Amino acid sequence: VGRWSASINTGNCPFSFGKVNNFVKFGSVCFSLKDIPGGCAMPIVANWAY
Amino acid sequence: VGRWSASINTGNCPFSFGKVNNFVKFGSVCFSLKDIPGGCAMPIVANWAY
Repeated sequence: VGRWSASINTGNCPFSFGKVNNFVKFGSVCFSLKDIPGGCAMPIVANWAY
Repeated sequence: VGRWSASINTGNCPFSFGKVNNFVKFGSVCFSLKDIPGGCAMPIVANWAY
């Protein structure tokens, strides 16, 4: 689109996606699309010139 | 099973199930299986030699 950006900042969990590759270490994070308890969520947003 | 154990530790609520009988006092906890807001959840896990 002429004036569009899509991005995610952070939901309810500390780790910021996209820096996960920046020497981060975890164990059995076991991400899933389908909602499950005990896990954070991530906000997604679209922009139209603010 | 030959190598199996099933257990629950704690979800998002302080009270640890199984010690509820250890002189614990509450009022109208009103546990339900069907998910409802304002209540904690409990994790369940199965083991296969870790």
